Amino acid sequence: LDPWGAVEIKDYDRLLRTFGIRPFSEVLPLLRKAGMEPSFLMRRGIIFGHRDFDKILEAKARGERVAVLTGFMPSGKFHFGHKLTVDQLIYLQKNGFKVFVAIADAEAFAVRRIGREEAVRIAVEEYIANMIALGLDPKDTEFYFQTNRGTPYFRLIQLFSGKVTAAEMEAIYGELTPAKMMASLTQAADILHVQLDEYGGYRHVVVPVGADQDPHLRLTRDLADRMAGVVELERPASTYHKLQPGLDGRKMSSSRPDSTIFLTDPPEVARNKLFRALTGGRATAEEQRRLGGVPEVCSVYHMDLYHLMPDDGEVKHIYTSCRLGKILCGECKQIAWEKLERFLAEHQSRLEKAKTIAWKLVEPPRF
Amino acid sequence: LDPWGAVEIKDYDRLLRTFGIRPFSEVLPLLRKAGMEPSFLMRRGIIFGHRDFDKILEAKARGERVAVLTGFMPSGKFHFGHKLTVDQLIYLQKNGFKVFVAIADAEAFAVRRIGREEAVRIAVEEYIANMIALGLDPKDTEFYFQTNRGTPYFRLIQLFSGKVTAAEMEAIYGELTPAKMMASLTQAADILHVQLDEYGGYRHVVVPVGADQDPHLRLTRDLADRMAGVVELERPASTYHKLQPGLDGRKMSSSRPDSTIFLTDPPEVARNKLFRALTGGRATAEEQRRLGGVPEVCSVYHMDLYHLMPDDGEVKHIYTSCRLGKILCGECKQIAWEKLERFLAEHQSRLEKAKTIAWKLVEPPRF
Ligand code: SF4
Ligand code: SF4
Repeated sequence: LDPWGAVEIKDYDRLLRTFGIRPFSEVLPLLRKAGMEPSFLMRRGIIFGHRDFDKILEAKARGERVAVLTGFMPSGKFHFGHKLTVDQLIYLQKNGFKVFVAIADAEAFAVRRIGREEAVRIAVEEYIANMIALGLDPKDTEFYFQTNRGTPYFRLIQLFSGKVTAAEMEAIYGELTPAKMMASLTQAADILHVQLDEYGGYRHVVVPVGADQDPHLRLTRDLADRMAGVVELERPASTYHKLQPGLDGRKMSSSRPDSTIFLTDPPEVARNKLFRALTGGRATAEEQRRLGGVPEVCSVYHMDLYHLMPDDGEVKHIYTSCRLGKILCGECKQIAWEKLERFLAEHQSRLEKAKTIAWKLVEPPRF
Repeated sequence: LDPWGAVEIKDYDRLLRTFGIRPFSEVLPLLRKAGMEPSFLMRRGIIFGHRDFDKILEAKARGERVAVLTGFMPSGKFHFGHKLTVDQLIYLQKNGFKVFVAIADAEAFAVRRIGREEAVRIAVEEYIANMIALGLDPKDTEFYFQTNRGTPYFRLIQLFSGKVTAAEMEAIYGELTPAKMMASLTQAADILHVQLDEYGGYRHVVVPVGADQDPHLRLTRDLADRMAGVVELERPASTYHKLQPGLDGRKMSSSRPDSTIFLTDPPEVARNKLFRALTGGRATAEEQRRLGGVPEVCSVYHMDLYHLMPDDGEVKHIYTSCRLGKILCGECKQIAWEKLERFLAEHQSRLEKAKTIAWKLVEPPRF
């Protein structure tokens, strides 16, 4: 009777301990002392790990302003993979964190060959505007473009290039083009620059990521240590989330549009994508009733768990019912659909106004 | 009877034509139309080549403001190798060019492992202050640090990283560390950024260099062409000088201090370095009188030709006399010494005041 899936995380939390990644539960008491209750993603163990988030919460409890930072590639449409990250920002923002959102338009240009005008458009109208419509505060959130962030941020990138080898970078990202080399240093600057006085002096910063992104984060923490004597930087903290599988059971992508719901999908389009999702269902109505289903492998159940059913009781009932033989996939899908239809409609009603607001929250680069 | 050494330059001007480098003499008529008389380095064929300097002079003649740009590595002491470059800047500055001088402090840090505080010190008190004492105008010269030059300059570096391959860079500089990769893009930005409106909009820029520096300049001209559609850049022009050999007949270096006169050398120290220089002299006083000497291989004669004797007649007389058997190396050295002693004394009398002025011509970077 395992709705949260504790046994799926004990298996590799052993291996991640090698990199100093800890179970998230060890910060519960610090989370309390900081006056914070866990979010539902924390309760459900979707946020399963942390490194140094205790130090962040210690700073926060003695009254220091603390920050969270993440970046977005302005390519393709905003989807529920992206929403999971923003939802973790909004939680932290409501609990007092300064939020920084980097737009990776330099990487978009140099690595992905995305045009300047288009990167900027997509960043504002697809990324920033969807983030605002989700509930990220337009006033207090600091959005910026990698190509328009200013001298002190770029000076770190210049000085970092002396503190890492080609082999170190190769180990993380593969073949080392000038563009991928630049992107790797710029991403470390995205994390660390908020610690400079020019950007507000936020020494304690947490970055929410998947495990698969830890190698770059470790190179960033090395860069902080290697800058000692030049500029004093703290190693960034991190929280670790399990990635939501796409509706096909493969990785969630704007590329493979059928297995990702976009936040801008019209209701008929989203419903059909949802109804086509892979489930843990069985041969037939008949066989499902005797044995029940397998929520552990069902992308509908993961949509409920990660997004559509914040209420623990309600998503437990789905799990129980499916595991007891009480529910078929057709009805389970329409239940998830009704939650999604309401979410999309309220979100989309906010989006045209968010887009207007968005063009005023940033200075686009001149070229 | 060849004082200028025309036959030493016809030999490889053939090979450099492969790269579109032309004899400098082809710009003489443009130089006239621009209201300019050749400098002595041009007359002597020490400036032997150009690429696209005609386009610069065409812009200048129709009244456009034109620019020259070069960079200096703030490492070690300022020597007569550096003076040859500044002398070409001063000539162009007196003929109306805007001069830009880049300090390579990012490269100094990341590639050469030179500390921040020391790079900055050396740049101001050893490089900028010696340039001012030489006659570079403190008001109209634009000096800057790579690490403090601002957003639009750094954006080029970020966008350039998408337009060059690892193999292209490898071909120019060897093993491709993150630092050497960064330095190569930053050096192209040093040349091209002056064309942006933010730095004055100087589309027509000339860079004075040795032939050995042309591979990087060609990659810079490729980067200009490859940016079409993103930001419109003109291919930079260049003039080409023969390098002055050190007093030992090897390359002139702060590393091998005996074969370079530093502008700050006290008179006794410079005199001795000069008196130890390799000459084209012979076994003995006796054998020199019959045959004469060999100025073509004499580092004393090259000091006269590149610096100490601007007057064509006077340096011709040295050549003639040595080639006629009329002069021994001891007297030739003391003649060159008297010119150098006067030059050093007037230069050094200007230097303490130049250092004061220098700290006001730049904003040093904060870290
Ligand atoms: S009944 Fe629901 S949770 Fe169970 S396998 Fe089907 S879609 Fe998934
Ligand atoms: S006489 Fe002068 S120019 Fe001739 S070889 Fe000696 S030092 Fe050189």
